[PDB]
Amino acid sequence: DRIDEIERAITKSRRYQTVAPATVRRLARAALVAARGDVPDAVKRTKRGLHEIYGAFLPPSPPNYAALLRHLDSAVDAGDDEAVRAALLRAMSVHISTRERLPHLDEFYRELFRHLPRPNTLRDLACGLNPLAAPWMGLPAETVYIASDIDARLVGFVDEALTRLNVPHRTNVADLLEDRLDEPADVTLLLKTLPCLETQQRGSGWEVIDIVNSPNIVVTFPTKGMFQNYSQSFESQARERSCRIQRLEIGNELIYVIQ
Ligand SMILES: C[S@@+](CC[C@H](N)C(=O)[O-])C[C@H]1O[C@@H](n2cnc3c(N)ncnc32)[C@H](O)[C@@H]1O
Repeated sequence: DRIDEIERAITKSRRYQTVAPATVRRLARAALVAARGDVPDAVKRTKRGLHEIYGAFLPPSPPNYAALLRHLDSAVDAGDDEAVRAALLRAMSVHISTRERLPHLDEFYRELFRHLPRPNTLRDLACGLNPLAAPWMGLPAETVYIASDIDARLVGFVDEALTRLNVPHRTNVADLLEDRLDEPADVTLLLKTLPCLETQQRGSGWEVIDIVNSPNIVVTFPTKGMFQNYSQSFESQARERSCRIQRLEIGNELIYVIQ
């Protein structure tokens, strides 16, 4: 009853109107217990929690996805590869995380796929605007891109972008802490995701790595003593499980390829 109330307020006329209901409800429940039953404060907690796991990386108000697509259409409808790339870089820049990787985008994916097999299916979890890269990924023509995140509009825009790029795909609104990860997929990307999962649920990071049905997994961490912190814990945790891993560092991103 009080959860629906919190949800209604979270239909945030601002930053959170389209966040996955599964996510709002999970955060709202814990917020209510933490708030001693007080809805207003529970609403505050939920919002602050949403900002930490999602809002912090996006604009104060919904991105102008219509303009971004417009520009993409112009490039594609003109058959100009340069314009398409430009329109994709501009779009990705709206999301803080993808923005951080753009300065080393080509190097990042060129190197990454040298340590991965040719994928039949690529899964991108907590994807953000990363799927807009890919023309940079040199994927086999038939590869199906499966992308998911916690906001319907963001994911919807990713779907439209992939459609314009003629990339076989399937997009969903999924919360890594609840939704299933049993679908088969050759490679799964978990770029700059673990730190956020840890903040929401201790130990969930490696739990996801453990259950995700993929023999190849990429886990990255942002480095901008951040490198120190992330590399030390992940590696000790990997060595504890005897996970075969290969480490790389491109741009401000620590990279681990898990087989
Ligand atoms: C630091 S970003 C990285 C985004 C993208 N993978 C990239 O590297 O360019 C974090 C993303 O994780 C996502 N996220 C946070 N919590 C999530 C959850 N519980 N389930 C799925 N995605 C989540 C957010 O929506 C946010 O886009």
